[PDB]
Amino acid sequence: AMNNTIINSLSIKRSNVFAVDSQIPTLYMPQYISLSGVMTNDGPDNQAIASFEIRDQYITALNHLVLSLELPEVKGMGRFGYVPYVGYKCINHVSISSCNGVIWEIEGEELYNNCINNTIALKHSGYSSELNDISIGLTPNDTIKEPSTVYVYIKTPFDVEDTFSSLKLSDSKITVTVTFNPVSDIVIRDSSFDFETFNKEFVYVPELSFIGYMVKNVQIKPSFIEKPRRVIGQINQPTATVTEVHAATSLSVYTKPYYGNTDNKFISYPGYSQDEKDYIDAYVSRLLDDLVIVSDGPPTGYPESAEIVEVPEDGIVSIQDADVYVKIDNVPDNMSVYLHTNLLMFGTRKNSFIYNISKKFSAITGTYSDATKRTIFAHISHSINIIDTSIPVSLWTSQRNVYNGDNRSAESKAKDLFINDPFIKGIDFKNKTDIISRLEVRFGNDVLYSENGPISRIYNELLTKSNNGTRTLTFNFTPKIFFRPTTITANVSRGKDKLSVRVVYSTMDVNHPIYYVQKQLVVVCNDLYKVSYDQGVSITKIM
Amino acid sequence: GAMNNTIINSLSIKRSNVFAVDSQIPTLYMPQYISLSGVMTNDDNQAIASFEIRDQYITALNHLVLSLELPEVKGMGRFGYVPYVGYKCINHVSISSCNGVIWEIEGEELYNNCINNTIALKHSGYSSELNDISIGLTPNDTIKEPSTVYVYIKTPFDVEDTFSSLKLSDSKITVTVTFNPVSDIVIRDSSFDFETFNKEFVYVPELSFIGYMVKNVQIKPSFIEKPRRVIGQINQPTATVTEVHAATSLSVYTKPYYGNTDNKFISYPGYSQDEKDYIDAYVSRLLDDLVIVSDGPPTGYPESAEIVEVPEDGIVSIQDADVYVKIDNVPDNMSVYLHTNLLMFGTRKNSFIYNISKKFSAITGTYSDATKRTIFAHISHSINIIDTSIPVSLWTSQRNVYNGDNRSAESKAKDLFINDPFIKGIDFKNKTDIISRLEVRFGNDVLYSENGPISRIYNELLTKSNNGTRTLTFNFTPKIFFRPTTITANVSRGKDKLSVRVVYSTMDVNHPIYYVQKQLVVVCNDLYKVSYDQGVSITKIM
Amino acid sequence: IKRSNVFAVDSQIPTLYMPQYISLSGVMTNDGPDNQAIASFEIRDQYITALNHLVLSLELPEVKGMGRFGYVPYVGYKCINHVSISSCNGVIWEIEGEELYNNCINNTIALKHSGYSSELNDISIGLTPNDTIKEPSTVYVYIKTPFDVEDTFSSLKLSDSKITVTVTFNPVSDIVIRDSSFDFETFNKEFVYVPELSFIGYMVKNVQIKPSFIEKPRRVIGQINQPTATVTEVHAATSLSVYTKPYYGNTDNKFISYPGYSQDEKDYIDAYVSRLLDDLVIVSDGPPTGYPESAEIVEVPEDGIVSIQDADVYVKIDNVPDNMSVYLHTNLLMFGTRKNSFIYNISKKFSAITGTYSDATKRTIFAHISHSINIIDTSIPVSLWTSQRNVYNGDNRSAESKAKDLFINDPFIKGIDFKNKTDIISRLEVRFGNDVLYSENGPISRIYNELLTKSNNGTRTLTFNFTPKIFFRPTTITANVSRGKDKLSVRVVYSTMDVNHPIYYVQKQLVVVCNDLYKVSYDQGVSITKIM
Ligand SMILES: COc1cccc2c(N)ccnc12
Repeated sequence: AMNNTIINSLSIKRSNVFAVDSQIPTLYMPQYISLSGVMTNDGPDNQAIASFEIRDQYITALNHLVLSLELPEVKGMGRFGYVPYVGYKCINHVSISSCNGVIWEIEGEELYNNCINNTIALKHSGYSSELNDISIGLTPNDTIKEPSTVYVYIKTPFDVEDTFSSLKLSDSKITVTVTFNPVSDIVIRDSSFDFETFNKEFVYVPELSFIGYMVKNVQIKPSFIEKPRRVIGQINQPTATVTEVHAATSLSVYTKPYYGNTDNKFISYPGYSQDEKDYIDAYVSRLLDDLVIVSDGPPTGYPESAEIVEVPEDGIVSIQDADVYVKIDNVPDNMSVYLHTNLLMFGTRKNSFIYNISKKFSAITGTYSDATKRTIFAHISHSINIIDTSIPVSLWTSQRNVYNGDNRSAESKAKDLFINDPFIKGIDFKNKTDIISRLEVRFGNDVLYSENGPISRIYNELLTKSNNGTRTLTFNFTPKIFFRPTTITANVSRGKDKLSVRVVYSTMDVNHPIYYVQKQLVVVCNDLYKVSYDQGVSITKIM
Repeated sequence: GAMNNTIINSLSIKRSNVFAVDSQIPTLYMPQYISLSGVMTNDDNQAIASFEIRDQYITALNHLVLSLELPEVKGMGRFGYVPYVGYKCINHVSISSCNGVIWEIEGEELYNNCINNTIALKHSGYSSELNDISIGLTPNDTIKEPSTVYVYIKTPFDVEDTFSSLKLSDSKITVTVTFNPVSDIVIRDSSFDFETFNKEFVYVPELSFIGYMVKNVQIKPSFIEKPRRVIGQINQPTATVTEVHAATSLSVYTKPYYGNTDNKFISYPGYSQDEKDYIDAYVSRLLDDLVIVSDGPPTGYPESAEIVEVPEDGIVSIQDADVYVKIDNVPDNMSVYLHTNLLMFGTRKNSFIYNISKKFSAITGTYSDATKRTIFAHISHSINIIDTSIPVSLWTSQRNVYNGDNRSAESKAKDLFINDPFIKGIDFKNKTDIISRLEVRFGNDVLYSENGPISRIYNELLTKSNNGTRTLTFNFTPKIFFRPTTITANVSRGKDKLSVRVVYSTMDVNHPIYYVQKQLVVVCNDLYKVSYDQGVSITKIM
Repeated sequence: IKRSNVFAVDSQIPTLYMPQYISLSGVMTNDGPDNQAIASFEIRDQYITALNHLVLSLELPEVKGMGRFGYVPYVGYKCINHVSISSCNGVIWEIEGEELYNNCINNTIALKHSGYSSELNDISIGLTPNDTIKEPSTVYVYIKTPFDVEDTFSSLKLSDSKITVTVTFNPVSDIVIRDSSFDFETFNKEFVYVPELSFIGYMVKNVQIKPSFIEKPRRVIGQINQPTATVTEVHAATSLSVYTKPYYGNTDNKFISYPGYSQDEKDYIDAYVSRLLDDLVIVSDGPPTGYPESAEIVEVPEDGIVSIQDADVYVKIDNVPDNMSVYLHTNLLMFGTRKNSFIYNISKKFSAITGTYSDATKRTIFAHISHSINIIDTSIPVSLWTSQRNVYNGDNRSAESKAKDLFINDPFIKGIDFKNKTDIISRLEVRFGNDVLYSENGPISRIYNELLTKSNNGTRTLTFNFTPKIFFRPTTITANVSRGKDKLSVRVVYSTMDVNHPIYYVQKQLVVVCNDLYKVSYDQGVSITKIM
C-alpha cells in the first residue's frame, strides 16, 4: 500500500511526534452557574445597575462570563426595533472586583469592540430580523416585538487560556457589577411609538452565568492582566492625553459622532440588513415616494418651498446642471408625472452652492398601478451614499440653512426614526468615511509614532483578523499568559509618563449637512497590572 | 533613523528567548494519501462497506475521507438530494482491530461533529446541481448527472495531527461503514419512480486516509472519547444513559418522528437553505391556489373549499382576519378570487380553527395577458418555519374535523417526500425550541438544571459553532496532552446513570404541529484508555 | 498522583524589545525586463534588530475619461509580479506574485485590504473626456512571509546587515478590465505604480540569535498544452502543488460579460444572461435589422414556443404594440467544426423568457429566465467563438453588443473558467526520479488540501511535512541522487470534451510549485542555504 520509493528513502536525539505522555491534570469539576442579580437605580441619572456576588466554597475559579437579558413583549402602536447586537449596546460598564478593590473593568463600547470579530458572540447578543427589523404596531394591543432572551459574552482576560488564565477566587468574595445604558440607546422607534410609557415600564432583567471550577488543592501562582481605560476628547478637539502611562501593552485611537445638537432623528433605517448598500437602498426607498409623483394636476400636501415640476415629454427634468430622467409607465390620461426637484436642500448662503438630494438622482423608471393608486419603481440610477443616510434630520432644518430644507411630505416625516446607538464610530452609520488625515502619538514630549494613512489600522485588522479595527499601536507581541507582556515603559524623570494623541481631521464642505455632525476622539489605553492572591485577590499597577 | 528616538532611548535578569527557537528534530516519518475500495455486503439488508488496512509499512493513520459515487438519474418526476448528501448516507461508522471496536459513531453524531466545518460539509455535497430539485420530462430525460462526494470522517485521531494518529502495532484495522437506505438522501415527488431507483441504486464507496510510515516509532498510550446515544420513547420527556463511569460531555437535543405520516411535504426550497428560503418556497407553492383570476367561480377545487370574489375595496374578512388582494390588469371578463381556507385544521366542530389562508394580510400583483397567470409583486404574510415543516397527512388526519387540504390536485401532486435522517426539533431549521426546562440527574441528585439554553450558548461559544446543542462539558483540559477530566460515578450510591427530564412547551391542539411526535436524544462521551500492548485495544475507564 | 497544574503558570520574562510600525518609500526604476516597474526598499537601520509582517501599499490614481473601466478583484495582489527579500549575501526569500496570492487566498481580511470593493471592482463608465471613472484610492497588500508564522520567534533577524525588499510589478493592463472605448493607450502611458513598504521592526536588547529553517516556494510552468512539468534539483521538499492555468495568447483577451464586484458563480452567469438578452429576444416592427446576415432571427409563433432543433424556447412578452412582434435570435452564438457535426448554440441553452415591453422607455423589461448557462459559457473568449476552427460565423450578436465586450488580463486565473470551478485534470502522476511517488484518479489530494487548510480554493497538493512549523525541523521528502531521485516530475491527463464546444480550444498550462527546505544562518550577516 505504500509506494516503493517512500519505503526506500526510510543516533540523533529525536522529539517524538507520534505519541506523548498524557499528563494527569489538576483535579477539578466544572459547572455552568447562573445568578440573579440585585438591581439598583442610582448612578447617574438613575441609571440601572446589576450586582452579582460570587462566593462559594466549591467555586475555586471562574471564567467565561455570559450575561442574559430578558427582553419584554412590546405591545402598542408605532414603529419599533432593537439596535443590532442589542445585548452589547445595553452595556455601559462592567466591573469585576474583590474586597481589595477592582480586578478588571471595561467600558461597554470597549467590550463590544473586543468581541466585534466574534460572529457567535455577536449573534448571541441579538442579531435577527425578529429583533432588528423595524416592526409596526397597528392597535394599542398589537404586538410589535415578542419576548426574547439575548446572551452577552463578557470576554475577560481570564478566557485566553481557559483554565490556565481563569480567575482564582480563593476565599474572597468576587462582585460583578454591570451598568446599563438607558433603554433609549438600544431602541429604534418613530414618533407614533409611545416611548414615554415604554421608558417607565421597561426594566432590565439580567442574569450572570459563568463557568465555575471546583478545584482540589489549587496551586496558585501570580499572573498579569491588561486593564483597558479610555479617554474621550473634548467635542471636536483633535487631541487627547492619557496620563500616568507606565507599562502599557497597546493604545487605540478612533472617532465617534456626537448627536447632542440634534433630536437624533433619521429619515431611514435598513433594519436587520446592515450592509452599506442596505443603508443606501433603505434611504432611496424612503425618498422615492415624494421624489416622483403621479398626480391629477400639481401635487398637493407639500411645503410652499417645494419646487415640484411636471416632467417634459422627453423625460428629462433639469435641476441646474443635473439632469434627471423620469419615465413611468401606465399613467392615467388625466394624470401627469412630477419630479420633486428639492426634496432635501441645504446651503449656508442665498444664491450660493446648494446640497440638493434631488440632484443625486439621474434616472427613475417605474410603472403606475391603477389597482393600488401608487407608483411601483423599477430601476434607480443615483449617487446616494452612506453619509446621506447618516445625516440627522435636525441638520436639514438648522438655523445655518438658508433654505426651508426638508420639503418631504408630512407622511414621510412621520416615518422618521430616532436612533441612539451608543457604539457608532466615525461620522456615518458604517464607519466608512476616514475623517482622520494624520495621527501623532507622543510619549511625554517626544514623538512615539506618526502616520499619514491608517497603516496602524491595517495592521490592527490583520493581526487580530478583524475587519472593524482601529488605529492601534501594539507593543506586546509576546504570547499571552505564558509570558509577562512587553510594554512601553515610562521614565517619569524625563516627563515620559503620558501618551498624547494629536490627529489632523480632514475638513468637509461647509455646505454639506454632514459638516455639522460633532466629532469625538476616543483614546483607549491598556495598562499592565500584576495579580496577587495573598489574602484576597488584588491587582497592582506595574511602574 | 527610522526607529524613532523614543523607542531607542528607553532600551541582568533571566529571560526566555522569544526571538529564536531551538529547532528540535522530529521523528523520521513519511506521509502518504492512500485510497482503498474495500468490499460491499448488503446484510433490513443494509449495505455495509468494510475496508481492511493491513500493511507492515503503515505505522499510523488519521483523516479518514469516504468518497461516494452518485449515479446519473434518468426518468420522469422531481428529484434532488438532501443537503450534505454524503453525511446523510452514513448510518454508522466503526474502526476496529482484532481486539474489537476501537472507535465507532452514529451517522447523525458524526454529522454533528462536523457541522461547523464548512469545507467538510461542502465536499459532502452541497450545490445547486446536487440539492436543487430537478424535474425529468421524458423517461430518458437526465435528472441528475453523475457526481462524486467526499465525506470527512472526523475521528479522535485528527485532533493533534501525527500526535493523535491511530497507531497500528502490526494489527489489522477494519473500517466498517453502514449506509442509510437511499430513501433517506433523496427528495422526490410522486411522479418519480422511486421503486426502480431504490432497487437499481448501489452505494459505491472508497476510503482514503493519510498513512504515516515511521522509523523507530515510540508508542505511548492515550485516551479516546467514544460517543454513545440514547433515544427516549416517542413523546417521552425523559431519557436515561446507563453505565456512566467517566464522561467528558453530555448533550441533549430533540428529533421529530414522522413514522406516523407519509413524510410528504407541500414545499421545499432546494439548495437555498435559509429560513427565509423555506418560508418563501412555501408561500410560493400556496399562492397558485390562494389568489385566482378566473372567469366566474374558480373550478377544480374541492367542495369544502370556500373561494370568494374579492370586493371592490380589496378586502376579504376571514372571520377576524382581513386579507387585502389587489391585482393589476385583470381582464374585463374576469374577477379576482381568494381561497379563504386553502389549509385548515380543527379538533372539535364549530370551535377553534387554524386556517393558513388567514396568515396572509396583503397580496398584490399583475395579471399577464400573455401567459394567463398572475405575477405577484408583494406579499405581507405571517407564515413561519413551522408551517413549512408540517407533513401533509397531518392536514388530513382523522383528528381534523375538516377536510383540511383544500388545494388543487395540481398543487397536491407537486408535494415532495423528505426523509432526511438528521432533522432536529420540530421544524426544518431546528429554529423553534420546544424545551422549556432541562434537568440532568446523576442518580437521585440533580447535577444540572437550566431554564433557557445557556448550555447551548456555551457550547456554541466554546466550539465556535452556529448550531450547537445543550451540552454539559466536563473536560476543559487540552486534548491529547492531558488525561481528559471526567465526571465520575458512585456505583455504591446509584450514581452511575444520567437521567434527563425536559419540560416541553405546551402547544395548541388545533395546530397540526401539535401532532408531530418528538424524541429526546442524549449523547454521552465515555472516556476510554487506548493501549498498544500486542495490537490496539481500548478499555472503558471505570 | 503527580499532577500538572492547569490552573496557573509561571510568567516567564521575555526578551526585552520594543516594536515599531515602519513605513518606507522606495526607489522606482522601470528597468527589468520588458521595462517592468521595480520598487526597491532598503532597510539599513542599526537599531532595527528583527522585522516581519510586510505590507505594501499602493496609491491608485484618479482615472478620468471615456469608456468602461474597472479593477480586477484583489487588485493589489494582482499587481505584484514578484517579491524578493535580499541581503548583502544574496536572496533570503522570494516568491512569484501568483504564489503569494495563493498563499493569502483564505485570508479574507488580507484580500479585502488589497482592494475588493464595488468602488474598485464594478465596471464604471465615463461619459465625457473629463468624467471621473474611478476616484483615487490606496490599497494594502500583505506580503506574507515565512517570518510571520510564530510572530517574534519566526521574525527575520537583520544582524547589522542591509536588507533590500524588491517588488516587480505586472504591467497595469493585467489589473484593469476595460472596453474598447476606454483610452488604454494613454492610461498605459500615464499610469505609474506608487508604492510604500511598511513592516513591523523590533529593537531587541541583547538578542540571542539561533539558526532556523524556511520553506521557499519555486515553480515551473509547462509549455502550452503540454501535460508535464519537471522540477529539478529537489533534495528536501516539504510540499508539491499542481494546478492549471489558461493561456489566452491565441486571443484578444476580450469577453462578452463580467459581473463586477459581485463574484459568485451565479453573478458571472447572470451578468452573461443580461448581455445576451438584449440581442436574444427582440420586440420589433418587422424583422429586426442591424444583425449579421448569418443570424437566424425568427418570429415567435402564437403558441409562444420556438423550436431550434429539439430545443424549445418559450417566449412571452407582455404589452407589445399592435404593429410590432416578438422575435427570438436562434443562433446568437454558435460553434461547429464540420457542416455535419454537433453545434454548440447558446440560444438552445434558454428554455423560457418572459417580460414586459415598456411604452415609456421603448425597451423590453425581462422578468424571468429559464436557462442552463454555466460558468464556462461566461469564460469563453470571444475569439474562440470566431476561431478558424468554426465553420460558422460564430458571433451573430449586434454591433452595439460587441462594442460592450471587455478586455480581461487577470494574471491569476486558474483552470478554464473564472471561478476555477471545472476540474480538467482527469488523472495525476508524480514521479521522484523514475519511480511513481503518487498517483490518483480523482482529486483526493485537493480534497485533502482544502480539508487540511480549511479552504475552498485548494490545489492538488502533496504535503510531506505534518510536523509543527518553527518549533521543529520540517519533515521533507529527501533525495538519493545516486538512484537518480533528485527530480519531481508531474504528468497529468486532461479530461476530454466534445471538440465542438468552444472551451475545448482554451490553451492550458501546467503549474508545479515545490517548497524546498533552506537553512537560515547568521554569520557574515543573514544567509540561506539549500538543504541537500
Ligand atoms: C498545542 O500545544 C502546544 C502549543 C504551544 C506550546 C506548547 C508547549 N510549550 C508545550 C506543549 N504543547 C504546546
